[PDB]
Amino acid sequence: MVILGVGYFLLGLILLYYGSDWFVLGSERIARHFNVSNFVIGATVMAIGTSLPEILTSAYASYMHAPGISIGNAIGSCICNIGLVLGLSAIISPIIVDKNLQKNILVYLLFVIFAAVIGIDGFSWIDGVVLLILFIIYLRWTVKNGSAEIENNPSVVFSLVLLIIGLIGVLVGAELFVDGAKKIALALDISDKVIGFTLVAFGTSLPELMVSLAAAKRNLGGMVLGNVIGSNIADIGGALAVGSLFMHLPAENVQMAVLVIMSLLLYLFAKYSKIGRWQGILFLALYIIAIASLRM
Ligand SMILES: CCCCCCCCCCCCCCC
Ligand SMILES: [Cl-]
Ligand SMILES: [Cl-]
Ligand code: NA
Ligand code: NA
Ligand code: NA
Ligand SMILES: [Sr+2]
Repeated sequence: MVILGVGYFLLGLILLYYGSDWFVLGSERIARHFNVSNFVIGATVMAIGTSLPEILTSAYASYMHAPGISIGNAIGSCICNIGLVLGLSAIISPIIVDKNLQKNILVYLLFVIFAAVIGIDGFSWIDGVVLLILFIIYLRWTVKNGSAEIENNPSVVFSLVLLIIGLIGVLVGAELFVDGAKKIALALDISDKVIGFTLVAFGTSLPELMVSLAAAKRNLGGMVLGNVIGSNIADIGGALAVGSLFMHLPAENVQMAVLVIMSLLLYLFAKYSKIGRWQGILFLALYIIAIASLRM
């Protein structure tokens, strides 16, 4: 079963690599079909589609009476998306944010701060209902300001096929990757549960990572930023929220503070500067410091 672990691992990588490119390409075409910006398609369809692991993991964990894992998943993924995911992408393809998208990032920051404040004492099921609703409002507000009201085609059909098959590719690939790695570690008897549930946020962050990198290579910085901003909101208003429904989630004040600081930096760079190499390097530096000092 060490061989079936290597098999899953490698093929999971292959599915993640090509699958992410198809998802990116299919999303880019869809955005042009619905006359919406790449940021919008990244903030909605791509963000939610790639946060399906987080939502399912947080829901399942809290249902299995592990609310620590549930919120850990969620917040940990947000920190990962800014520090690691956006950090790598910014360096690859620097982003100059237009004033319109700056408003969106400011709203994001407000949402994050609000989540941190109401979460000081933990997250009740009521907290989850509120966040989930703001999640919904955010999506509709984002789509409205990023769409243009104007107008069964083989260009449209091929676009949806690319996106859906691509999405299946990154979700399955990320699962095979995690499966394969864990069954390699079990056959080698180097299995570690504490390390395992430390990487829970990363395994679920695999789709965001590969998808953003794919978009970064094609200079789709708006799509990248949309995917990051939307995934975080999807992780909080979706994964965290659903987790709180099954069970009260314990306070993660240190992690929330880290996320707030990163989110604040993200807004400030977007408004007064750019999200380029040195902003990207800083994000990675902070992320590395984070995974070196935060409790496992
Ligand atoms: C396409 C040209 C890319 C040049 C990339 C330079 C990247 C420097 C990354 C430094 C990361 C530091 C992380 C903390 C040690
Ligand atoms: Cl727990
Ligand atoms: Cl773009
Ligand atoms: Na996501
Ligand atoms: Na994810
Ligand atoms: Na994640
Ligand atoms: Sr609370």
